Amino acid sequence: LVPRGSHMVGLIWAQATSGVIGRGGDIPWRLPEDQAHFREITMGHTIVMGRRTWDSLPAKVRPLPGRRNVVLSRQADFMASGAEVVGSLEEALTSPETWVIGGGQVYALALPYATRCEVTEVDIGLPREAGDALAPVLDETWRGETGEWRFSRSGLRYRLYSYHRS
Ligand SMILES: NC(=O)c1ccc[n+]([C@@H]2O[C@H](COP(=O)([O-])OP(=O)(O)OC[C@H]3O[C@@H](n4cnc5c(N)ncnc54)[C@H](OP(=O)(O)O)[C@@H]3O)[C@@H](O)[C@H]2O)c1
Ligand SMILES: CCc1nc(N)nc(N)c1OCCCOc1cc(C)ccc1N1CC(C(=O)O)C1
Repeated sequence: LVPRGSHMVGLIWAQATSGVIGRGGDIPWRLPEDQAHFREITMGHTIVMGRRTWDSLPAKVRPLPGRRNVVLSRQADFMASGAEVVGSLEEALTSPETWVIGGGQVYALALPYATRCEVTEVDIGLPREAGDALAPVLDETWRGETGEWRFSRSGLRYRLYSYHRS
């Protein structure tokens, strides 16, 4: 349960088996089951994203519906129509339950405050290239549940992980 006086922080991402989450301003695969899962978990909560993740959303789609959208930027003139731009996690994490939805920089930034990670891993062979955005590495304080490999309508294997810590 999430008490309303708390500030729970979760991270949610989809990665290739290499840990790649982003390349060239996009995600280098498509998996409908991951889109459905991401929406099931985040719906109704505040979502926090880095400015480059906001940029990666088509203008017509953003802000993402059904969730309070918060974007992190250090640029005083960056504006996100329909959403709030703040300069720090201190300002972004005021809700009782917040999902950090990427990208690579913001996962690393939020990791010290997070107590849950929800991961989709896609069995697509995409080795890491310079400039890629990557999933955060999780130390031994994080305890994980790994699901069995499942198979997408799109013909890719995928599996879910849930990590927690105190
Ligand atoms: N597979 C997934 O689950 C997933 C999820 C989300 C995104 N992605 C992909 O990941 C990539 C984007 O990730 P990324 O690592 O390049 O960028 P990002 O984390 O989305 O955004 C980085 C931006 O966030 C701001 N930022 C970073 N640290 C900050 C801090 N301490 N305080 C205030 N603002 C801060 C900065 O904006 P300013 O430069 O404006 O100051 C920085 O440029 C894209 O390819 C995207 O498609 C994948
Ligand atoms: C779904 C990708 C994803 N997957 C997981 N597991 N974690 C994340 N943080 C995550 O990136 C969330 C931000 C990027 O978003 C999208 C990206 C693409 C290529 C297709 C659909 C969406 N979606 C936002 C729209 C919505 O949510 O309404 C549908």
